[PDB]
Amino acid sequence: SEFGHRTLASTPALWASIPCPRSELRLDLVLPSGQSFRWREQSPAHWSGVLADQVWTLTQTEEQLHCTVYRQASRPTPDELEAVRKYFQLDVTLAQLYHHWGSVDSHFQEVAQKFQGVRLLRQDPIECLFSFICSSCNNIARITGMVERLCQAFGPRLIQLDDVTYHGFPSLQALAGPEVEAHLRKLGLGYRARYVSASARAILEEQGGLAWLQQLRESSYEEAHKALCILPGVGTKVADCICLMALDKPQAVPVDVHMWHIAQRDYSWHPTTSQAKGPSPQTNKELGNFFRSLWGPYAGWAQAVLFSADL
DNA sequence: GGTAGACCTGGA
DNA sequence: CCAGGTCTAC
Ligand SMILES: [Ca+2]
Ligand SMILES: [Ca+2]
Repeated sequence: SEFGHRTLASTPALWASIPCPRSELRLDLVLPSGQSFRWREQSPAHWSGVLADQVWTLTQTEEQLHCTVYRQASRPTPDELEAVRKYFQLDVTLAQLYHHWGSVDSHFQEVAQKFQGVRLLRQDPIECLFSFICSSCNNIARITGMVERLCQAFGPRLIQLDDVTYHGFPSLQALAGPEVEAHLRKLGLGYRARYVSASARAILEEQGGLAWLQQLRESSYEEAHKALCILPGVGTKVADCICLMALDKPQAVPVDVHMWHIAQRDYSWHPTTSQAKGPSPQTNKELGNFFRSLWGPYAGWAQAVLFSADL
């Protein structure tokens, strides 16, 4: 009982709750949907993972979000739950965002009704950078497996629940270390093992370390996007993922073949400027402008919602 | 200078 | 053998 992953109904004295309606958030729609890859539904409706350098389990009812942290056991403190608030960017009201997109997009109107609770996670820049560098020519199941082994290999050991040992995401110096590539290739990352290693070294040995990456949150989206592309293994898509998911740039719209199919089938979209009939540097850039023009400042979040509905 | 092909490797 | 992302040879 005092062992393994906890459940709201088996260790109540250790569960604090954050007032949150299921319309404002649906863990089952945001946690395993390709944003973060370190969340596991260890037990039904219960999600465990590393947040703010600690292991947590989250489960929700209808008006509450129940949280328990694994650091002397005791329910989460005020400051701790506040961290969870920040991670789920709760001050950002979805009821308001859905109303807006819906009123300017009749297609979002219908489709979005059945998929409330989809928001964007405010992740850490490094985790995003390397997680998303691994996303190349890949899928969520495979990315998750890769990222899981990468953290098992180079991440600080946090704690152990049942037969699961949690690790923090690797630091920059860890990934920049000698022979990390050879080691990551043994973990099946393929050519992605090269980009991880190079970007780790590039940031530390050319860009001015961690702080460089951080400062991008205070930079403009167009400025932050251009910065990230410098890094080896980081293209336009990954740059937009990092901008949208870790650099507080909600108007960033990562364009990929998926978004393309949603554009042609749901909006009869066609490229205007670019002469390429299909995806290309020009056309994808154009597609991104289309949705930012369509949904506005949060075109990135709108996309998330549409991607889920398309699942 | 916009556009094929390789990069890893698991499915085709 | 080649994606579906990035990087590079014409
Ligand atoms: Ca690049
Ligand atoms: Ca339609």
